[PDB]
Amino acid sequence: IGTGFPFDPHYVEVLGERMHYVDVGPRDGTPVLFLHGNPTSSYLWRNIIPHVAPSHRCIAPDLIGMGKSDKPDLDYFFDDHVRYLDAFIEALGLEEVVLVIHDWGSALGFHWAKRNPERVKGIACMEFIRPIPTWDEWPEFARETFQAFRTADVGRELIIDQNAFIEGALPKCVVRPLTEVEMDHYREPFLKPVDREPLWRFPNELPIAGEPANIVALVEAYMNWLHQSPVPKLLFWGTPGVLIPPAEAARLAESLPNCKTVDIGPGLHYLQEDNPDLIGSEIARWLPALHHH
Ligand SMILES: [Cl-]
Repeated sequence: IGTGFPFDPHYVEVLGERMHYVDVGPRDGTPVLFLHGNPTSSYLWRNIIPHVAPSHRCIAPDLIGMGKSDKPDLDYFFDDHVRYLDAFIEALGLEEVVLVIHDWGSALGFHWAKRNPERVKGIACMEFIRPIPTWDEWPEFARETFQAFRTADVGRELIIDQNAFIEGALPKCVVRPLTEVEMDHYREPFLKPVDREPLWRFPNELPIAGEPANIVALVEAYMNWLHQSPVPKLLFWGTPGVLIPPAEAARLAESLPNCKTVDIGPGLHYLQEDNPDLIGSEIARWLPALHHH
């Protein structure tokens, strides 16, 4: 599994701030927009993009405050990310897209799709955010960790002062061991502790046990949309998974229209780090039949 990031930097000025993005592939078709989550960046897609780029443009932004993007001193609520990504997409003049989404990138992507359904030709998703209505529906192994993350004292100590999301949660949610070169790519945006604000606000935004109410309602709305949308869907899942365990992936295969599921084998949350070649090759194989209108 490759550790390098052989992608030239692109930047666009959005809402006073620069966002970095990968942009490769032909420009005369429907682009594939790759959206990472917490605490990652476009680096997460580095071994998936090469499968798709031969046939399609690949656009992979770094969310504001993350990756190589600028670091405004925001609260980094979900709504901040929505504003920046909405503006990013318009700045690039994107019309129709295919989405490839993960974690908070999936909340952003599904929220954008709900609001722009005529512009989404397909959604490839994995380990995505839906409401977690009670703490018992959160995976046991990660429950006391995320309960501690979601506090103003201990959560800030762990995530901001001690970098626990990068040094702890990220590698704990990859089955194979991450190498130190890979870890240094993930560490680089966050070398200075104060810059870790988005890494703390994100778990505090997760729709768990009814809280925060605004996000629970938003996420319920895009999931209602998704369950009734004919849009083609491609859902990758692993065992045991984290947000989408095997039995829930199977339920989604049945409850989501025009949904193809792909078993990637062992996986927790960052499935792209356990089996990027199957994810990339299956996305590439799925794109052509989405073209026709
Ligand atoms: Cl999170």
